[PDB]
Amino acid sequence: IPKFFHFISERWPQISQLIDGSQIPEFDNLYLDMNSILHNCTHGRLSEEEVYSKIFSYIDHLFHTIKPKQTFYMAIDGVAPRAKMNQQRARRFRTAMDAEKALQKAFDSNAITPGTEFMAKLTENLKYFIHDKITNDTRWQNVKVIFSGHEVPGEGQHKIMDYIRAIRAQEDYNPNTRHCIYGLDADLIILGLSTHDHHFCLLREEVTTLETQNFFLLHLSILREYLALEFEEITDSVQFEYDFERVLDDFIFVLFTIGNDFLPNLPDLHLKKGAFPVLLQTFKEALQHMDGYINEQGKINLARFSIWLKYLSDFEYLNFEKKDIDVEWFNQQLENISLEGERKRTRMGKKLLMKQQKKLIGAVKPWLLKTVQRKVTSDADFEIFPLEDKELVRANLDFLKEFAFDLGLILAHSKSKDLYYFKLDLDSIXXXXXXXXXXXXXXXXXXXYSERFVEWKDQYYKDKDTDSLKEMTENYVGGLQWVLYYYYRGCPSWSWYYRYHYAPRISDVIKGIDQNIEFHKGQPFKPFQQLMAVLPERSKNLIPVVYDFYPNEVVVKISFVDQKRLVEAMAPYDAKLSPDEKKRNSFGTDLIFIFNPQVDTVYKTPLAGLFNDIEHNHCIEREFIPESMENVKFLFGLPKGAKLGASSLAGFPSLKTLPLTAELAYNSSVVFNFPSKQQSMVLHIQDLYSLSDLAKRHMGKIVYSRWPFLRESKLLSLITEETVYEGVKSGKLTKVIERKPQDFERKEFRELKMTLKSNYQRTKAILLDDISALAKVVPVNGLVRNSDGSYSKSFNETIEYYPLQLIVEDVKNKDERYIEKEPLPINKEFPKGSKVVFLGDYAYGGEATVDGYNSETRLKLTVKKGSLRAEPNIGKVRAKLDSQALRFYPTQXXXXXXXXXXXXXXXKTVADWLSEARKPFVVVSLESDSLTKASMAAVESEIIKYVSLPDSSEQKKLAKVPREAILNAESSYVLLRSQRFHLGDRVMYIQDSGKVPLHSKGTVVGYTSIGKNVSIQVLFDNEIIAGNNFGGRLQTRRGLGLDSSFLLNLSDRQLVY
Ligand SMILES: [Mn+2]
Repeated sequence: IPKFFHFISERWPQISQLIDGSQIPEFDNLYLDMNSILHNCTHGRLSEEEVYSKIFSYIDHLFHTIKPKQTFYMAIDGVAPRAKMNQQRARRFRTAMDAEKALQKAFDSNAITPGTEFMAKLTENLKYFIHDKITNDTRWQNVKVIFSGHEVPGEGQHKIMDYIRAIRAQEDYNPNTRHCIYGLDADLIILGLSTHDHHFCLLREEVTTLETQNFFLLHLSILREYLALEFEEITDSVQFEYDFERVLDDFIFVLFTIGNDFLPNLPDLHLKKGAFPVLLQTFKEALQHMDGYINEQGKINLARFSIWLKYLSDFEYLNFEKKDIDVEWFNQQLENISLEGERKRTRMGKKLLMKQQKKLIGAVKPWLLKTVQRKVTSDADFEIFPLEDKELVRANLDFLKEFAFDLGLILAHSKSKDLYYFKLDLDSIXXXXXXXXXXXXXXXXXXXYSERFVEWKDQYYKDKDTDSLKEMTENYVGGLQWVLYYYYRGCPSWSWYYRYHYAPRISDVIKGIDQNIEFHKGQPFKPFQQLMAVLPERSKNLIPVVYDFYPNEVVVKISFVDQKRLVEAMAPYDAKLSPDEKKRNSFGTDLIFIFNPQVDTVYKTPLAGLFNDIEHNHCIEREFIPESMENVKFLFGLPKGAKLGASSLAGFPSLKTLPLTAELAYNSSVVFNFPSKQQSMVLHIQDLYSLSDLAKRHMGKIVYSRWPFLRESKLLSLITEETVYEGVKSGKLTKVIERKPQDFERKEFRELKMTLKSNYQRTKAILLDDISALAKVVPVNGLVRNSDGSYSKSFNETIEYYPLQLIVEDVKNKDERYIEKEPLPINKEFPKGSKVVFLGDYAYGGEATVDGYNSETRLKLTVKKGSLRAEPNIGKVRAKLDSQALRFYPTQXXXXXXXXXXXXXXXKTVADWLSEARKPFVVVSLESDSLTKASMAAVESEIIKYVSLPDSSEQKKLAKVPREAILNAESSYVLLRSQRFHLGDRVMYIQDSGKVPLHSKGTVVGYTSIGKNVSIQVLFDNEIIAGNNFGGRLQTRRGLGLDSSFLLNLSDRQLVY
């Protein structure tokens, strides 16, 4: 939907988290919607090796970003239902056209469709990659890999949704399953929301090389929390039982109604002009003038939906009777609508009051006139008129008492106030037949579109007064219903479709709700028939060359295929296919891939270039995947005992952890590039209330920072305007020192507080109290081994500051990856047969196998020395060349700067001359440099020849080895990160998983620190299926940026002996 991510992002400004090598949450399941990848990898013709090189690299990249623990689910598009074939066929036709039109004059992308010759190979290739991976990447070895390829009918998106819905439907489903779906389509956010699984993210890529691309976790846990805040404002006004999950479901129907992939958009919604606030507002008001929800688990209530429609119709109508439409106009429309809802609900309430008022006189009259029929003499000699709605009595006491006064009555009660009633005011008194007339007079007293419009609408339908409109209309309304069912329950029909290119006017949808809608499940086309129902006589050559409905000229007003006419026109030519085409023109199954050490088979490669066979180390089988449905219902909404808010698993965000107040406002929030011109959910944070015992309680202990995304950190000091509380390790117990601030600390503190409060307002719509203190913290960056074999919390060296009000003391669910652990015995910490990294001079970085133990402190191993030849030399050589070739000086700045300041002065010149000079950009963080492009290539050439000199390996039985000559690279990310790296330094990939085969050497060509996280740029010895040429700088795929935790540095050996 057109501004949907943009609009959602600005309005609810904390929903998404940049992935930047800091810890992200653990996930149970990752689902890949892959079709965007295949496209994106087959443009920028390049070769099959290079093409699949990319795709493997992409799938692999996303798999390592998440590290799913249970299920990894890959999906490609099978044959779609008819509801999509017109657009499938419009898209496809535009590609063939644009190819011929553009490029050709001034690879056939359409091959990526099911049944195609390309796609039969793709499945052969991908399968190979999966097998290679499950054989060699340890991380890929404890998950279910499930491939649902193009052989199987349905959209990836939809196939994924059917899996999630099938597993959540069970009676043993983990209630707090952490879900992640990768994909570019904003719609996934809505499908995600549709599942009602709180612990759910979307892997996405930016929207303003692979290792330097930005990816985000969009967090549905906090989005839901924001949504709850969006709609809570009612709770008290709706005429049914308020339920957020049901509200959310209706908000989803509204979102599908606004846009979805199948029906065409309703005309003039004006999204890219700020109707969005208004459309929502529409829903908000509608929800209050209805008898229950619009959406019964995907079933639509048309009666209900037309109450919402009426608002949408007024919307259409008012905006026709406007000139241009802009934000200014929608902002004032938003106000008017709110004001109307307020007025309307006030009248509604006056009406209710008046009704109660009438029943009341209506019940009093006969008992009053009988009471006043008896003249007084000389209290219990009368009937009392009890009143029963105490709560409503109590809200109406001035009235009741004035009523009582007027009719000559008292409003009485009881000491315990459990009974109210009227009674004659007897203590207040003859032709007093004037009391009976005064009573009677008192009782009497209380008993008191446009036409230019229709035409302008008619001139729309003509362009692209009847009852074939009832037919259009009803097709559209049917559609909405097909869409919702599709998403909440599964494809309801392989054959339903919207038979028109355009949507009706909003104010007309009404004509089409007077229907009873059912569907017939049907069955999907065979591949080749779909192949024909889509594809133009311009990419005819992907269809088995053997075969109107196919223009050369064509909002794409491409004709709709007559299906009946088509299955038949092909069945002549049906029996003439190969055995491979009868293979391609059928359906497959989902496949499942398992790891099994006792499997040892040879897997042939369907690829050239850098790929080979998977040898005596091949370890996967494929199988058909079932699913096991039964007499099982789907589960709609949250599962029983699902943890939400402050009880969410670690890693996932929550607003519920602090105490706060939320309000929609024009906060000019700056989520992207310019300040939003619409309201944000502004968060007003409440201070928690000593400041001395606070310091004493938490100093040097673990407190939670980053609010929104609470991670553990250690509290270092507690700045204040006039006082610093510091932490000093006294050995065992760290204690608190209080002192006045130094001038720069008092400077920093004032400059910091002002900077935080406005950044939180401008960037996140968090309105802070005003900064009391300031917790200074460092975050937990892993675990780390101590001498005694124990493992304990490690911390990032970089100081961060947070207002104290955003500091949380504790959290129910703690990040398991950071539970400190006690020492272990040799045989458990390095079990017999375990594979390990040998430190120590014989083979620094050698593959080691634990054979047994000599002692209970010494162990014996087999160490493979992977090479008997000296490490190559150039990196080092070149590093010193560059540094000698480009000397730096202190102000009292590089020789190339000297030449630029001597060029500018000698020309006296400007200005553009300077902008011209600025073209070759050397723009990067402070500790991070590079080898000269020259050097880079010299390193490449001198490697290419090194890696073809004769060379051999060598093993050695070793014994009496002390535990610290060996390490588990697996669980030493911190140690490894702690290593210097310099340009030229020889390096080895040391990790049992990732994108480089174990033990590969390379040279460091340049480092790049994104603050705290270092990324080493490695020119590898051998080519790497996952690498690149560092954007031309190289001539082969030897290049890769990588995190230091993957690398042993062999030049500057920092862990030897
Ligand atoms: Mn979509």
